[PDB]
Amino acid sequence: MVDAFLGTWKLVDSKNFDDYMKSLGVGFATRQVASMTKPTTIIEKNGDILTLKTHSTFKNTEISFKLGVEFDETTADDRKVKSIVTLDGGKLVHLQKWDGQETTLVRELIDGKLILTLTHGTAVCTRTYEKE
Ligand SMILES: COc1ccc2c(c1)c(CC(=O)O)c(C)n2C(=O)c1ccc(Cl)cc1
Repeated sequence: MVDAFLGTWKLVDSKNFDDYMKSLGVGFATRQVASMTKPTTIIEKNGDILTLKTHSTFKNTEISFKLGVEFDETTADDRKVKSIVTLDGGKLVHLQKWDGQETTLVRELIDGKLILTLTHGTAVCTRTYEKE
């Protein structure tokens, strides 16, 4: 169920996040800081409204959305995008669109870990979170 995503998660592993951030035009100083951060992700629901918070020493974010209903988003890196989050093959798929560009933030559960795959063009980052 979507319910298995709910709770508090902490970053334990990251692969190619710098490449993903470069692909979005994030500056080197921000990449440095964001590269050494181990955020906490909190996923909550109220009926069919899901809230996803990420907290770190660098930045806090929060979005709320209904699955399958588009929303306007200002991203952590300050892009203004058109977004939708759906459930697809048991994965939470967040698609962001802006200026004819796209990025996906895909979350899936494997062996009790939450795996976040970030794709922007060629750049693919994988980040693993464990349950708190
Ligand atoms: C579209 O995708 C993004 C954007 C920003 C992100 C992340 C993923 C993740 C990935 C995650 O949630 O693990 C973290 C940690 N971000 C930051 O905090 C962040 C904030 C501001 C800037 Cl400028 C750059 C990075």
